[PDB]
Order: sequence, then structure tokens, then C-alpha cells
Amino acid sequence: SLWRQTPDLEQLNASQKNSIGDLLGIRFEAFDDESLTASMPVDSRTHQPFGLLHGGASVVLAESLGSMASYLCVDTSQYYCVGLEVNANHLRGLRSGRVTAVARAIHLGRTTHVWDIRLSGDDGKPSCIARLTMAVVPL
Amino acid sequence: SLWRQTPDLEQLNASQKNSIGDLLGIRFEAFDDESLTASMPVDSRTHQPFGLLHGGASVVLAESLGSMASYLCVDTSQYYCVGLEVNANHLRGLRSGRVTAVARAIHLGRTTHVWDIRLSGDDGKPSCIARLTMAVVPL
Repeated sequence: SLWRQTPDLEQLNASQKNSIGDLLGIRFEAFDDESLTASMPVDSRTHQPFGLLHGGASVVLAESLGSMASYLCVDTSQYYCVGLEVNANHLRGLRSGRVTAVARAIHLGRTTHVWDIRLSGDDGKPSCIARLTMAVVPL
Repeated sequence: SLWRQTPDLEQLNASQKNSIGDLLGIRFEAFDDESLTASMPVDSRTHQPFGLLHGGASVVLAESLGSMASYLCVDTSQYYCVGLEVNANHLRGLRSGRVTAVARAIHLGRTTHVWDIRLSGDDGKPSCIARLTMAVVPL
């Protein structure tokens, strides 16, 4: 419904080869008519030096997810999307397991998109909330 | 001047072992009485799928830098610091070389710190600006 290109999880995952998403183990996991979901491990790849998930790593997941969501909503023969502004509140710390992010659209304008991204650890409690603004740019 | 603990670059770098900073090649490079500086490579470790520096990777650098700056400003026998809020504007894209971030203090309160972090690529042009709010928490 939201999407122009039907999300293809194998393709989304494969496209991360030789980029930070592959390095951190980001996995696109699910989608429906209103949302796209990806998760990331909480381990030495994504920890800060004190053994907690790095707040920046939460932002990598959020921006990977939202950037991919934008790509799936534009005419990619004419436009590309790049991150313009990002913000996040770090709500709860995580030490292990996986962190899961779900992106939903706030506004898909002609020149900007705004995404709402909610993250939680395996206990299901909110761990981070992010908002991402993407610029839509002529190819 | 700003610092409680004198910054020790070897220690800052060594402390990143088995965390995302080591994985992405973040290197603490310089400091003075008012600032702390670190850089990060722009390559396959930090690219997004289109060959540009991942906006989230800029945020990892900014939050690594600011979190370390906070650690150097508090009494670590009584307090620790964790990221509370982060935001960034993505100004210019980068494809290669290194990205360098400089952190300066905006406010060091008793319960929160606010850091200004400016990033630029090797051409010296501003590429990202971030602002980070850390919570100061009793050990």
C-alpha cells in the first residue's frame, strides 16, 4: 500500500554486501502495507566500550531501515534519497539478544520523507525512538 | 581545562577493543583544553549500499566521541554517563578518505551534558553536524 516497489527481503538483505549493514548484521525481517521491520544483534559488533548497545548503532539501524523504506517509495529511475536529518531518544539500555526496529511513515512529500522508527530489545520494551528525514533528489 | 581526567589517546583507542568503534576503525586523534577529536574511515565498513558514508556511521562517530568526552569530565568513581538524546544534520556526502569529528562542550550540568560535534571530510567542508545529550547517572 505504502510501497511503490514491493519489498523483497532477500534483495534488501543482499544489497547490504560490503556496507555497514552487513558488517553489523542488520537483517530485514518483515513488512506489511504500512511498515518495514529490521533487526540487529546486540554484541561486540554493536556494543560501546561498557558492554551496552552503542546509541549510534541504534541510529545505524534506524537510518538503514528508513533509507531503504524511502527507496521503496520513490521512482528510482528519476530520484534517489539521502538522509537529511536524524534524531533519537535512547530510552533503555540493552546488553544482549537483538534489537528490532519498525519503520512507519509520517509524511511522504515530494521533496522530503519523514519516518517514525521504534526500537525494542527482546523483552519487548521500547529501547530507542528515532525520527528520520530523507531528502528526495533528482537522479 | 574542560577535562577532569587528562585525555590519554592510547587509552581511549585501546578501550574500544571488542566494540563497534574498533570494528569501524574509529581513532581518537587529538585533544586540547576545549575539545576532543576523532576520525573514521569512509569505506566498505562505513558505507551505505550506494557507496556513500552511512549517515548512521557519522552518528556512531559523534556519539563515540561525545560519550568519551563525558567520561573524561565526570567523577567516574561515582557516576557513569549514557547517551540520552542525539540529533544530526547530514550536510554533504562523502565517498572516500576519512571523516573527522571535533567535540566541544555546550553545557556540563550535574545531571546532563550537551556536546556540539562537527564533522568534515578530507576536503575540510562540513559534512555533518551533531548535538548529543548525555545523562549523568549514579554508579
